[PDB]
Amino acid sequence: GNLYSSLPLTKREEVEKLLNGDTWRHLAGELGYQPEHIDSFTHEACPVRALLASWGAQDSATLDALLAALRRIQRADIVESLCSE
Repeated sequence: GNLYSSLPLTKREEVEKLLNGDTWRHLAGELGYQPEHIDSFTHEACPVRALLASWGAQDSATLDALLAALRRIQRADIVESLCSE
């Protein structure tokens, strides 16, 4: 689809509300980042902030990619918000 970082605005900060301080980890691994990066992402300024900047620099880091990895961990609650809210 379109990228995740394609949203340049505070709707991504509204994803810090959604991709909450737990399930983002689970997703991070399922998004092909090694566990060392998942750990460095909770050390970096905030996970979801440096996550949507860094994952959102990778090839097919589309909204529909992140949504798929979420729906794979059945965290479809975040996905349906991601769909709009």
